[PDB]
Amino acid sequence: QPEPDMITIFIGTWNMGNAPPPKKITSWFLSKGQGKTRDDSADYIPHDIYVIGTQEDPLSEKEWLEILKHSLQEITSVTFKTVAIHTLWNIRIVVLAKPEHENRISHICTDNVKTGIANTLGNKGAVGVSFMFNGTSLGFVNSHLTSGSEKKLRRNQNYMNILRFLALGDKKLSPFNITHRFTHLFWFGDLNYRVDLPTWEAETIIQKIKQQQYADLLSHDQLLTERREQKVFLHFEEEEITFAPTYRFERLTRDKYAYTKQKATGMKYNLPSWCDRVLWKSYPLVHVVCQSYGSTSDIMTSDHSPVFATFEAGVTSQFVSKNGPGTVDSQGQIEFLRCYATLKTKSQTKFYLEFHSSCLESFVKSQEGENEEGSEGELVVKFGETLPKLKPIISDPEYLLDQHILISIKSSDSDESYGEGCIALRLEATETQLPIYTPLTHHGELTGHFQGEIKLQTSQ
Ligand SMILES: CN[C@H]1CCCN(c2ccccc2)C1=O
Repeated sequence: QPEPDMITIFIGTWNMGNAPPPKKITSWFLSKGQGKTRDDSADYIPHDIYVIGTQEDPLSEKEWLEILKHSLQEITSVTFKTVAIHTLWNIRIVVLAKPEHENRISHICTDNVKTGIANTLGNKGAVGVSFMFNGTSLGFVNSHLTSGSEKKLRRNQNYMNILRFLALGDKKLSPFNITHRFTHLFWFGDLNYRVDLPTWEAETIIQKIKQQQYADLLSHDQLLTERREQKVFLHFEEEEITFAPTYRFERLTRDKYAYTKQKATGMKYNLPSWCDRVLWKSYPLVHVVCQSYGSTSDIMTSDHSPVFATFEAGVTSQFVSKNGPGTVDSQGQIEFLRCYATLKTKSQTKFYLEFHSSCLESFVKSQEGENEEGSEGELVVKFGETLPKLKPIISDPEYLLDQHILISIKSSDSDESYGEGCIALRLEATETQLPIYTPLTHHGELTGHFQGEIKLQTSQ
C-alpha cells in the first residue's frame, strides 16, 4: 500500500449558541448549503481528516464525539478514529481521521490560550491541535475572539495573544510561533469580525443578502479590511466568500436576521456578519487547494449557521536512506550566497542567523553579520558569503526538494529573535545560484526581509 502524496481535510466551525444540535448535521460534513459547495458525486468519499471547531458548545466531549462519529459513519459507512479532543470552557476542537491513518499520525499536541485580563478573561480564547501525518506537520486553531462591532482592535490583540502563546508543534523550533511551525496551518472559529456599516442600514443589508449581492457587504467586512491593512492574519489565505452572512439568525429558521439591540445583547446591534471563518497558511510552494467554503442552510438550532471548508493538502512520506536518519549524506549541501536581512528595528546590536529544518540533524547558528545603514533609514545586516554550508540528513532530491528552511535573525546581546521566515527548497534547478526571499515576522507582525541566493546539491 503506497503512502499518499495528497490528503483531503474537512474544517468545520460552528458557534452552537449554547443549544444542543438537531438530530441530523450531515449537510455540514458534506459541504452542502450556500457558497462554494462539494459535488454530489463525492458524498460517499470520506475526507482523510475532519477537524471540528465549536464555540458556545453545551455538550460533554462524550456527547459531541458520539454525534460526530455517528454522523460520519452514516455518511461514509467508515468508523473514524479520534486523534484529539481539547475543550477550553465552551470552545472545543475535535480531530477525527480514517482508521488507515492511525499509524501515519504521531506527535499529537493540544493546547489552549485564554485571551483578556480580569473583566475580559472568562470565556474567549483558542484551542489547538497539531500532529505529524507521515513527513508533514499539520496545525489546527479554533478561536472564539472578542464579540461586538466596535472591538475589531481587541480581536486583533486576541489573534496576536493566541499565535504568541499557543504551544503546539516541535518545541525544538524555539524562535518560531505557530505561524512558522507547520507545513499547513488552519485557523478557524467565531473570529467575530463584523460588517461595519451604519446601524440605520440594517434593512438595506438584509435586502442585499436576499438578492445574494454580497460585494457591497464584503467591502466593509472588518476581517477583510483589517487583513488588507496588515493589522491581522498577515500571510494567511482565505477563499472568496460566496455565502450569506452566518450571524445573527433567529433560531429554528434561516429566514430572519435578528440584528436589533436587546437587553440580552447588552443593548448592542448585531448587523448580519461573516463571524465564522476558515483561513490557512502553508509553507511556500506546498500544494494546498480549497475545494469548498460555505455555510449550511438546514441546521438552525443556533443563531449562527455552521461553516465548512475542505482542502487538498500535499503530504510527504517519512524518508529513510542508507545514511540519514542518524547521520549526514555527504552528497547533499545547501549553500547561501550574497545574503542580507533588512530589519525595521531602530536598535543597534549585532545579529546572527539560526537555520532550523527537519532535513538537518540540529539547528545551525551563523556568524554575526555586518550592520550597514539602508538609504531610507533601514538596518541592513550583510552575511555576504559567510553563511555556513548546511548538511542535510538525506541527499535524495525526491526528499530534499520537498523540504523547507526556517530562518530566525537573533540579537547577539539578548539571543531574542527579531524576525522569522521560511525558504522552500522546491528550486527550479540544483547546482545553480537562484534568488531566495522570505518576509520576516515576530509575533506575526512584519519586522523585515531576508534575501540572497541559494545553491542546492542533491545526489542527482
Ligand atoms: C497571503 N495572502 C495575501 C495575498 C495577497 C492578497 N491578500 C488579501 C486579500 C484580501 C484582503 C486582504 C488581503 C492576502 O491575504
